[PDB]
Amino acid sequence: VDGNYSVASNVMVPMRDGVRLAVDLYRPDADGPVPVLLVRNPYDKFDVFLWSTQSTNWLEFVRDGYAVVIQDTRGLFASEGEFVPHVDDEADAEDTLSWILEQAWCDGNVGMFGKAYLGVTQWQAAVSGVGGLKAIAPSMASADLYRAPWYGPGGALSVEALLGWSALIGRQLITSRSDARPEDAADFVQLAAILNDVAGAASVTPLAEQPLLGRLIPWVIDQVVDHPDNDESWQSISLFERLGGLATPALITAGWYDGFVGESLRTFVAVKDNADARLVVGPWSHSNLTGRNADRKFGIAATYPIQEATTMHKAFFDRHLRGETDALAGVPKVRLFVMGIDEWRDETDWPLPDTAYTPFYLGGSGAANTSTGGGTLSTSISGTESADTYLYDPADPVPSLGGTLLFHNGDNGPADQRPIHDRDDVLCYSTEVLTDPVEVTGTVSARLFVSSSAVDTDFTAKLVDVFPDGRAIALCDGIVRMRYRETLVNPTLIEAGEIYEVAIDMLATSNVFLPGHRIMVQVSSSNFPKYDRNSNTGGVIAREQLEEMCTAVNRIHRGPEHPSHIVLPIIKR
Repeated sequence: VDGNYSVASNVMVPMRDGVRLAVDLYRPDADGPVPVLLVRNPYDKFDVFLWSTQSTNWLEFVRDGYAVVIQDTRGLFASEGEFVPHVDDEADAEDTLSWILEQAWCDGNVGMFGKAYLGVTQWQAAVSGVGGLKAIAPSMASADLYRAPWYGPGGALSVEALLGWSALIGRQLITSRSDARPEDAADFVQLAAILNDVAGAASVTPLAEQPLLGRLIPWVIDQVVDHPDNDESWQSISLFERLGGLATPALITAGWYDGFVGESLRTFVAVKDNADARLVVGPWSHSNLTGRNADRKFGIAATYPIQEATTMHKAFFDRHLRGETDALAGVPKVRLFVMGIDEWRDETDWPLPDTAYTPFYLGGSGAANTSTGGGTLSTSISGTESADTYLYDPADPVPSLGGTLLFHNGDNGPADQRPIHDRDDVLCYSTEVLTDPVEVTGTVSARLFVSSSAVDTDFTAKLVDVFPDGRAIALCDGIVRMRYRETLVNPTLIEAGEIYEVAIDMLATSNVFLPGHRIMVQVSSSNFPKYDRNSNTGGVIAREQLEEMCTAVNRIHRGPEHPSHIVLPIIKR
């Protein structure tokens, strides 16, 4: 009977080391083997409602004749073994694919889908070399775990991401326990207190002392906090350098305010030349896919389009797992939600073909401190040599507000920035009010001439759309930790007072700045707890006490010989 299926629970799958991983089998009521879709899930294979609304109506796949396998990853819930994030998923996925391909009901075609960690596990599957894996669909995910979500291209720790995710893993473990432990009730309450105040949890110094999280999941310290350089421990789990050698079609989703967005987009660039890659980017954050935010509404068309996504995934799997050569007819290569005009729009490529990477130079009379300063942005080089100066005090960092926050207030990506506009350490530069629209769609970076009183510090850059009513809406932002200014791998300190030209990777966006709006950039030296705060000492930041940290006098240089600017991907149509 087409449309009908059965579900077998806790089928145990043996890995190479003898440890057995538990799976659930959703198999169509049909004769002969079928194509198979695999989901590798650390959040309980039984709990399908937890994530499915953020992905696909995948029971449609089963009703249409796909088998679907959902697996507890190693050491979690019904699976045997010990859980350590990332380190076992390459080998475990390879063995799981091998097992599936051996099964009577598998016709030799396997795909995958899923979001975030369930997207990462697909890149880890794809590097295995198993020919039966015909396509993946990693949503809002990453193939380089240092660059997202634990650190980033600027070499700062994503501390709210780390502590928030670790606290949810901890609550998961406690809830899933066989026999409740005497300390379970108190631990569970303490993990909730972290999640109710992530910035406060991130404020304890030394950062590396995590009595609760370090006990429940030692990897928090042993791997992430203790390895601030993009060293061999990170490279061991990175998939990115191997993506270029793959020929695996990938249906890649991203969100402009999602923590993974930079790495999601880079996976598309890395695989598009060697197989059929597809890109969908909506205006979502990791936990807010509704299109509605406190001070910014994108319209109901911006809500994560689960039905259209289900249709697109099925067409994708029909093409690559069923060999239906016309199944993707009419489907665009790239589909972006273009903010400002707040409309979905199809494109032929990412980056967009006719992107004009355009410098907008920092300028202005007087000091650019606060939003009532004199800071300007212009496509012409500034005529007079100037500099803006501020005190960065680690005890008083610029609070994170929107952006790509994950767990600390991670449901308000396009946040109004006015609550921090009067801070003296927030330098503001903006264009005149626009009379014609300016579209900025692509990757975004800044190039700043900076100096510091300290031997290490951070610099941040944030792109903002200023609305006529005064809302200053965050778009994309980035950070550079100065010791990593040239390499994330082999950091060196800087000389106090010397001027450096540094790049700040500000991820990506798609926004039409409409007439009556302004383009604005904020520059500072902190963005906390989105990123941990630089101690301004050159020390091992995560091991320092707040008392041991220093303030830094930091300076942006701007003018003819120091043409600090933001590089905007200008689209003109």
